[PDB]
Amino acid sequence: AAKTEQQIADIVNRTITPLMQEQAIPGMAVAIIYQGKPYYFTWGKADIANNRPVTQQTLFELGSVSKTFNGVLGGDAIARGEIKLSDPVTQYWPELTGKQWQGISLLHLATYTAGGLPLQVPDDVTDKAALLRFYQNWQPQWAPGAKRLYANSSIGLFGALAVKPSGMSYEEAMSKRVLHPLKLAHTWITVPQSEQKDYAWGYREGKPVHVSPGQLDAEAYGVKSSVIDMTRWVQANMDASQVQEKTLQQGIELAQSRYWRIGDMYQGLGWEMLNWPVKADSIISGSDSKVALAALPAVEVNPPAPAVKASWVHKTGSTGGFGSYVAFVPEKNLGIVMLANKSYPNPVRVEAAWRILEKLQ
Ligand SMILES: *C(=O)[C@@H](NC(=O)/C(=N\OC(C)(C)C(=O)O)c1csc(N)n1)[C@H](C)NS(=O)(=O)O
Repeated sequence: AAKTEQQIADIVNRTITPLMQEQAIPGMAVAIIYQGKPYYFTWGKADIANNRPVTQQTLFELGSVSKTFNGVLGGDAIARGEIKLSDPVTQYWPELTGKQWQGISLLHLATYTAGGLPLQVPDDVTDKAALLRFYQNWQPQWAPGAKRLYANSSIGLFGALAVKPSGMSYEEAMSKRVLHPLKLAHTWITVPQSEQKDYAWGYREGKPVHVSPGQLDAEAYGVKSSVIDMTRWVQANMDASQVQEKTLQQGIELAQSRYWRIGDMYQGLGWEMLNWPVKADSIISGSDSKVALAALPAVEVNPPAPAVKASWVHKTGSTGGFGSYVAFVPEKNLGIVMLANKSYPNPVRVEAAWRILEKLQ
């Protein structure tokens, strides 16, 4: 039976109540899409100290959910015939000399299968003069297409390279090409002076903290957004037909296309999918630092496989003071946006995201 807001309210309240409680979270913003209808919930505060609560306009740092944007942005550019996954990395950054790079294409970067590019850029690399040196001296652990090693410095470099052709900086392309078309008027990279009053404080050992500047920050973990906006983003990704821009639409279709298989999990652009129906255990345990962050053997699906409605699309993200999670089942038109201003364990988030959902399918 078609759940009623109050039965929906029951599940969500039932689940999140105790989470915040035991994970010691200050404020939370969660959204459920139940039969493609948005239902919003918000608990606690955005600012402990200045006693301001979690609003449906409150801005949360998305950490690595930022990557979904990067991947769709790259997909739009692909559709426009501006870039090609197969394109040599050199093509976009000729200055970047050194034979370690010759067989490394845009797919490698996008999908973290270049040869073990690190999870983060040595923050002693705080300028672009230094980002090239870094990449100039990098030493691959494995030949391309061998292992899969989640990394900011990988996809981060894709984002930055993928907008080269267009002549816009990343922030500008992002805005113009994805954010404006979708009407994400509350989704920022550089939060205006005007919006600072809606920008939550992330908590870390009781300290209020905002994500610091960082080479490739924007492209891998620097997008700020609100649960209203996150829900529209999920809605658009969960079904692209609604998208009027031809290129942005295809782009979304591209980022949810399957490029590699890493045992039961498939890799798109930013987005990671699983065949549905899915084993709670697979995704609750595959989300663990120990699997998620490990170098694993990947099976090249090339030509890529096409976005199928019976998949479990999703993406996790963290930042000092922030924990974020997004999941959606295209086929069932269900989704969930969980935004918290305190970083907590991944599989916690993911198991919570499952309890609810499970209850609504
Ligand atoms: C994305 O959320 C991403 N996070 C990072 O790369 C950073 N921190 O996360 C861990 C816990 C791994 C870290 O200490 O580095 C990060 C970037 S800016 C900031 N304040 N933290 C990770 C690696 N992927 S996720 O989707 O599994 O969280």
